[PDB]
Amino acid sequence: ARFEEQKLYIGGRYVEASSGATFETINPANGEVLAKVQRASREDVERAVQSAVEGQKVWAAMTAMQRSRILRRAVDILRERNDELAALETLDTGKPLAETRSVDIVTGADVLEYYAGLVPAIEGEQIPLRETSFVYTRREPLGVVAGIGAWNYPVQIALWKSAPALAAGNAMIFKPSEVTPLTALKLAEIYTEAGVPDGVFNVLTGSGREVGQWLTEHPLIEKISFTGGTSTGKKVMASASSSSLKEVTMELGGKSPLIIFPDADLDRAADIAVMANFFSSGQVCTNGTRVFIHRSQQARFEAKVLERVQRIRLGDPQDENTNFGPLVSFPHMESVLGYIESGKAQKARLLCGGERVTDGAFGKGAYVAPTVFTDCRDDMTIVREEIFGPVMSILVYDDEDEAIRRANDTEYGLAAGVVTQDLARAHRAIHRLEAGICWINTWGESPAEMPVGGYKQSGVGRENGLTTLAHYTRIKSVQVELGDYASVF
Amino acid sequence: ARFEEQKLYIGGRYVEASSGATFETINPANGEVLAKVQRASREDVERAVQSAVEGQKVWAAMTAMQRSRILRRAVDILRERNDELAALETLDTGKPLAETRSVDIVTGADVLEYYAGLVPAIEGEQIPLRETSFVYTRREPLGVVAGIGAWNYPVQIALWKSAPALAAGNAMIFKPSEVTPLTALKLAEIYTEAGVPDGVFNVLTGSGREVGQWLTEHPLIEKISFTGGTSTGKKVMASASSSSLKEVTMELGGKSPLIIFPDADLDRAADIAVMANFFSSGQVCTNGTRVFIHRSQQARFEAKVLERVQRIRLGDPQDENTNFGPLVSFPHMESVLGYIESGKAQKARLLCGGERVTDGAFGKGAYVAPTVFTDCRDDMTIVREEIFGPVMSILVYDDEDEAIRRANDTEYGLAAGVVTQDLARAHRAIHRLEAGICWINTWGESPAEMPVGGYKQSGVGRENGLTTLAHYTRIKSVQVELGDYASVF
Amino acid sequence: ARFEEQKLYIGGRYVEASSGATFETINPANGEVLAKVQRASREDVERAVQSAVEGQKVWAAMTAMQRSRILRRAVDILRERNDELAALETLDTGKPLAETRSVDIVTGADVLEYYAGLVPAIEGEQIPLRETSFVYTRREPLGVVAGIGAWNYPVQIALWKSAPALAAGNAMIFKPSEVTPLTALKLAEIYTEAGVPDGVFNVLTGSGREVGQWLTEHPLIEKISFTGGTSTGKKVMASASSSSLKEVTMELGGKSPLIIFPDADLDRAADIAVMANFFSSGQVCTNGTRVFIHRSQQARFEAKVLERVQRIRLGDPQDENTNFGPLVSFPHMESVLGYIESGKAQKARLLCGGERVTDGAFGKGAYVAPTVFTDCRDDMTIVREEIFGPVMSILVYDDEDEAIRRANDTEYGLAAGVVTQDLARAHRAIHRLEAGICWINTWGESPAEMPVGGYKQSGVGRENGLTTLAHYTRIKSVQVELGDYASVF
Amino acid sequence: ARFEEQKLYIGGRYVEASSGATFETINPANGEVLAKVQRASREDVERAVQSAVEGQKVWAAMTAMQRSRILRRAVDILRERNDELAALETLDTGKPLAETRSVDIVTGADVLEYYAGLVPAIEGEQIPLRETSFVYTRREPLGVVAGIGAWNYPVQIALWKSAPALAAGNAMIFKPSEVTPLTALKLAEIYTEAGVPDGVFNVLTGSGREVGQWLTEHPLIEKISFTGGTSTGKKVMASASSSSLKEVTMELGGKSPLIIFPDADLDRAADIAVMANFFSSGQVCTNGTRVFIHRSQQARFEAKVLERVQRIRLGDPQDENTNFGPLVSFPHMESVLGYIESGKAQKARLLCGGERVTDGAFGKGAYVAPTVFTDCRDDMTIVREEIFGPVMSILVYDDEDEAIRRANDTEYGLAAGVVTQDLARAHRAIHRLEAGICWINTWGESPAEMPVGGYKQSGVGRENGLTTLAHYTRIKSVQVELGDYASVF
Ligand SMILES: [Rb+]
Ligand SMILES: [Rb+]
Ligand SMILES: [Rb+]
Ligand SMILES: [Rb+]
Ligand SMILES: [Rb+]
Ligand SMILES: [Rb+]
Ligand SMILES: [Rb+]
Ligand SMILES: [Rb+]
Repeated sequence: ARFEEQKLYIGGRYVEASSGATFETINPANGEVLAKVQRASREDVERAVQSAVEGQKVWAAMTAMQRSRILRRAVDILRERNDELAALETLDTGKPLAETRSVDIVTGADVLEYYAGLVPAIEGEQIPLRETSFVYTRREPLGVVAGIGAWNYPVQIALWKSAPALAAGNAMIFKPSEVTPLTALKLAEIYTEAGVPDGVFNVLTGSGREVGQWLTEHPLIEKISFTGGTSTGKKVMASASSSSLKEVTMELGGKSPLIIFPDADLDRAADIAVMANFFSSGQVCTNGTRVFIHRSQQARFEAKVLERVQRIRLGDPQDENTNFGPLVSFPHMESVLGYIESGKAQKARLLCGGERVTDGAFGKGAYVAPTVFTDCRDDMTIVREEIFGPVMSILVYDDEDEAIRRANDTEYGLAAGVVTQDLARAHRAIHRLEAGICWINTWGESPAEMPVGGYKQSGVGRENGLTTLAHYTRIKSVQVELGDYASVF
Repeated sequence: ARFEEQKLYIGGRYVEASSGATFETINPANGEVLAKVQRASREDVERAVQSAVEGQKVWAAMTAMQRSRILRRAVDILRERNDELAALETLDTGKPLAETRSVDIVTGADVLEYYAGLVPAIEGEQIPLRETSFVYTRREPLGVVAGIGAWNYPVQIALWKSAPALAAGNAMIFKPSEVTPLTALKLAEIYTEAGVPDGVFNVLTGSGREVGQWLTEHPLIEKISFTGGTSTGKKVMASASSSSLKEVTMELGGKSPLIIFPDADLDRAADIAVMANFFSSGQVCTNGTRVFIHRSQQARFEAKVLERVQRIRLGDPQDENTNFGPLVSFPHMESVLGYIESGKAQKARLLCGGERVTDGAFGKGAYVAPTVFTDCRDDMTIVREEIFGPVMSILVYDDEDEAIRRANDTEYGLAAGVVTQDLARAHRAIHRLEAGICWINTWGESPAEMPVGGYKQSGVGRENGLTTLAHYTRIKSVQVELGDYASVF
Repeated sequence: ARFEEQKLYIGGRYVEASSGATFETINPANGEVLAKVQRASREDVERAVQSAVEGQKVWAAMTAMQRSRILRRAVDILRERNDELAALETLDTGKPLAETRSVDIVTGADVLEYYAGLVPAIEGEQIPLRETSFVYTRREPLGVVAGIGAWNYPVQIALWKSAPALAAGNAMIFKPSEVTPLTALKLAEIYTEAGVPDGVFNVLTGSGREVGQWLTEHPLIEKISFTGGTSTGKKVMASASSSSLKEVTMELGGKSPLIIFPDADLDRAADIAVMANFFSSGQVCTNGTRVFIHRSQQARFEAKVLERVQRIRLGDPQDENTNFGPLVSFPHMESVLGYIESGKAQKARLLCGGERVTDGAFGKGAYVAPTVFTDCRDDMTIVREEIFGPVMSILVYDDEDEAIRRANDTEYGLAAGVVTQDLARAHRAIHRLEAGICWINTWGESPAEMPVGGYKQSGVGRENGLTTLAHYTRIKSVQVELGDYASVF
Repeated sequence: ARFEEQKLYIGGRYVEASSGATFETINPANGEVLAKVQRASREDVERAVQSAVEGQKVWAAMTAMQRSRILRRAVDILRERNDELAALETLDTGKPLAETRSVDIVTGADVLEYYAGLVPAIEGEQIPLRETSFVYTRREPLGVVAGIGAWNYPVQIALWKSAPALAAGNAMIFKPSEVTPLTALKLAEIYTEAGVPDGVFNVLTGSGREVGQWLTEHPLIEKISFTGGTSTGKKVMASASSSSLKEVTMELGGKSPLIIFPDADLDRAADIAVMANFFSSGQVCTNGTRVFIHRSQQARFEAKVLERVQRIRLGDPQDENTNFGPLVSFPHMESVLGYIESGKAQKARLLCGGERVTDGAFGKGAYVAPTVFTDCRDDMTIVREEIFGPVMSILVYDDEDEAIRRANDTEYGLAAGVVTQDLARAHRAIHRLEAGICWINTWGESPAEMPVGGYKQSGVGRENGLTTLAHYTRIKSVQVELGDYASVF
């Protein structure tokens, strides 16, 4: 009811989907129907693919610096529209407006800006072989890539995916999460408004098992970039391979550990833990959900942790004093509660939370209290499985080598962090943790220069950093022979 | 048979597989049984994995310069044993002895030598963020990788895969093709003799559908490197994704084009055409099986090709005077012969060859004469599909933009080549070809410095060159915060 | 004087110089006094050096993306004032308004734009040594750099020198040529309006023997970048080295060769030659002043050269129809005419020009007719020495290996060019030429990505390209030891 | 003397110097004349340069892997003859035999081993411009470069200079120190024996004042690498530049600071201090001659240092237990004795040594006892200036930022080191120290992977690391124009 019927975006104009069916998107703070959104058919994906192939031809035909200037124009618009877009992100995801105004559009435009200035620097190699022959390589675009986004950081994930694709000369077909489609459509307007060729950034909406699947199966799409669940990511990746042998980037979940060593400043460690567990209402791909505290500091540490949680300002995501909103949708809230119920059932001593917040207007919303369990064993479900909700698990260890072994005893490897004041230990311990994103005495910072990605089953490939731009290009090796040819026939 | 029963290689020695199964490997030139080879069981795969996990711990713990010395010592051994192994490769694949003595072991040891000197150079980045924080990356080994090799260049493929894998600090479990398992076991002997830690290169032999599959499903293996056909490569990758989300390198087949431009010296163009079609008896993934001649030179070019083909010395691969051996096996010959029937049947003009050679002692072997088809259209099966046998398809074009457009009208993209004398055309045309390996006035050369891999459905990832060594490491980003930690809680 | 009396630029403002002396800058088109320019004192050098140290500390303190934005605003400002700044560049140099509106500020700002997006890309190395120790490198700013500019491309040289200097986090003290000081002062205004901290770009004006000398001898300045004559550059470098061991970059002169091979299209060969000899009225270091034509084509080539010269529109640099201005000054004119007189004296067959244009209103200016000599020997003065004027020398060669040999036979190595239609010849020939900037079938184009500098006595170090930005930082190696320290004492 | 007349090594042979003069080299341990050494005349430098011109052409004409193998065999020869050369190094330098078998030849072949394996990794860039034009760079040898070595590490310095020089494809003319010429001549044999082309590594011996000067002035030499004192390095750099505008690498002196922070293990801080002052009898450019100890720890630290100094087993370098030899010559000894006598005069509280050892057989040698001064102010001569001897200066500081400010306050900047167990302190402190080699909780280890060189007046350029290999090539930029040429005339 709140917004006009959202249509598909193909070729710089809005288009009509050829399906006749729609789905709704819902405000989690109250339950509003935000908009009826059209779902794409197999015919609409085929249209976006054809629109992207021809649009990419124009984008790639430009100079490195033209694309650089156009993308930089898109940065300028994103900054001028920060407040407008940040509010729209809060309507759809339920994230505090204090967070979306400073983080989502801010750091999403940050990465677009970083690559925008690196486009002219994309280069190939040159190797001499002998007086008569040398090889040189080219870095050409892949062509049409497609990105599938998650719902916790809709606008940023779109930028973190599309920024390097466009910097490298590709067109991207973006499918926003079925939960949060509004914001990605506004980014398509902005890319077109900045001068990006028609077709280079199309947006397809609809159910994940259908339109997302069809994008991954398509014979002309050259790469799939996916953010989401590890379990879903496997089904996605196997499909992208078996269909046409596409290159893939996977940013999946993780049960990331945070080790607090004895010489750590406990006040800093408690600030770290709560930031790593309860920011965005605990709905971050890289949250440090397994906090390893040394037995000797266990009691003092929970004292500091409960003190922070109790002053967490939960409330309406539209209110500026709110730093803790609802969960993304009523279905997801229920599973987070199921895990919370599972932690109680296996006798993991609750400390706070464990309730759905219902008093006053919070019954109209999908509110879950900041929840911390303690005295957890390694075999409990809340220690083994990714909850993707505001649930901190405090584990107790005895030796340094035990905490590193346990941090590693997970099928996940997205993030890890140590907190310590010793030079030797900080570096020695971070080297032993099997994770791609490692923090020392901090948590949650991802600058655009720093490649971020998962070990093991938390991901394949990387995002951000220099390395990521390279993986949106293909190496072509050209050997130039200047001398005579030796045939054995 | 000709050799003792080849056992499994795990932990620095030969071991007995516990499976109870064996298989024969056959010389295609005469039909003699070369050896009985043991097949790995699921327990043996587990044993090799446990050996690699442990052996990799030792290897990564050495200093980069010690590993470099160890790999270089193996190079000296490979040069010491060139003629021995080349002979072994000729019994196992049937390739002429003039080829295996100069190509298979030489260029395999060429690549190992290259990476042997690059180990001390593997480095990570360091990025300043602010006076109070910096990030640095580590290039950690993936751990235990697995390689699955093809049968056309057994020892060469094993070397191109194990060299960067071992140079990066990994342990690799190698599965040679069930067709040609002998040479890879000698490679395990050589690495151990040079000082490689026990377990860093184990070799399991056996079926692709069982032991090869069990490897790609294994949870403790971190990457799969595969060489073979595209239809098989899709299933292999889908298995590695769906199982544990492994990293992959795919070296698949292709129907690579060779465009001969009107200004080409047709004598060089004809030597290039045959070298790209009949070396290794047409069993090279990167063979340029679609030859583009301009109509004005078609007649004279066919003359030049036909004159050269008639000289080809088909005969016993044990004779050093033979330059054209049998195919790898009789089943494969039936398939290559099946395609020839399609070219005769689809009204394509057979120019020479086109039959199986049975004259004299050649009936005991899998011999197909070099076959040239001409007046081929794009709708014919022999133009659209990888034959992997000595079959040349000569296509006629009228202008440049047709020939480049047609060369690209394929789902394959492994190699391509132009033959021309004009500076502007050579560079302009080769830029427009959709292939990862481009040759100008030459063919089939892959220097170790030059990354090689396929576009489109011809591959994922690269081999050789600096970039490949990078893709046997994973990036870990460590952000060190030295200043204060902020918190919204 | 046309303009108000020009002061020094130190600390974000114009200040009064403590010398008591001034000098005039003169319009070469008519003889008009453009401005009185202040001469810098020793106290003024000491004053600007203290300001650059204070400014660099502020500048290095910003985040890389802050520096990137500031520089990008200066790029946008420079695009807005292109025609205005181009007008000022034409009064000061006498170069046509058709050139300065197209080349001078355009390609100077191009380099600033290139480097502006690369600041977040400056990174250091990280090398693990063993589990117990690792090394990382930093790319720290050099500190306070100093630039001494030439007068042929006043505003462009300032940008090409200051763009990498500031992008790397350094402060620069720039001394423009005493002949062309006007534009350097406007750029200091532009950097300040764009947000550059006070002191990061100061401007000192005056004679090289005084102010330029004091800058190269000052102990707190860490690097000197000088563009100018080879004879002068040697004294500058010896002075900067002997004084405090500053690192240096030299862009010096050249007698650059242009080899036309027999199979070249002479129409392009003649178009290249005139552009390489008469652009900017012949006053470019990278001019092709030795043109090698094959004996067979000499007659045809001179004809094509004469035909092109005869349509050169010499005239008032303020006329847009003018594409060939006067020389930069009357003293320099006597020099260019002295060389012409020496070549007439040495029996070179003057083909056209060779005298000063004095007809009508051209008498007020230092106009020299485009001069081409032919039938030249290698020992003549016009062939051996750098003229820096509109004088083309046509030498006749007989085969390829001789022309490469003669072209290399010089103490210079700045630029060289071949013109040919053959793939093999172009690359083989350009590989044997001892010059740092090599063009094939073109001339005089310098993209920002391409490192440009001289071999031999034509220069030290490079400008533009990635490599230059690296050489405006100094490497610091930090080894962190995490284990025990062993001592033999 | 003990050995026959040592001659010049030019063009693969020992040759007769055309000078008629000779000079002697003396064992500092006893005073025996080791050899009569010939001085090169001006005519011999021309012979060695012309030999190097021809020798390099053969060397650069080889493939990267051929050159790599030749250098790699030379490493092997050096490894076998390590203990032989270590014996020769002790006669000439007087350095303990416990040092020369472990450090001098080991770490010299270490760097040669590093670069020998990096030759195929030398690559250039390729940058596209438009469909019709691209730029590529080549990294070509400089040609004939020349090295001047210091006398403290004769074999090590010769290797660290020639290893990257040859790996890049250059020929070197090396002039050993007039003090220590012996080992440099045996290195020339070893290169030739490994297969180095004749002339690629020549050795001229003789006066610091004459032959070294004649090399830096020679017009066909393209680079000078000098290791030695800053006073001479300034004259060296000035002369090589003013003559023919050569590039230089300078490894000059330093008064390197060692900051011991309050939270440090004093025992490790003392092990570092003595090693950083007394290895090689204190004659290393990177010696930590300014030790900064905090006021509170001064007493305990002085004790731990003196406890260690008192057990230094000084003695005859031909002994296996001698770990402290004489100084390199009787002239150098008196200079070191001179600095001590002045430090006594400036009222610095001597702690130990302070005298020349003459008791018993040590009177025949140039033995100087390990000397430590304490309670030092910055005014003193022993604190500002390069002693190059076993003289440790202990400065007392009060708070952290002051010690950083004082340690930085020198015209030198080769090395610096902090000893602390705090993450933030260690890294923040090392970031503000202005030296090219920074050590944390260690000292004096210099791997081949880590570029080493000085800030400020301690050097120009780097040695070791990849970057050093890069700076023995010159970049040539090649722009290929495939489209039309646009001429404005
Ligand atoms: Rb929603
Ligand atoms: Rb993975
Ligand atoms: Rb076989
Ligand atoms: Rb692919
Ligand atoms: Rb002027
Ligand atoms: Rb030079
Ligand atoms: Rb000596
Ligand atoms: Rb310096």
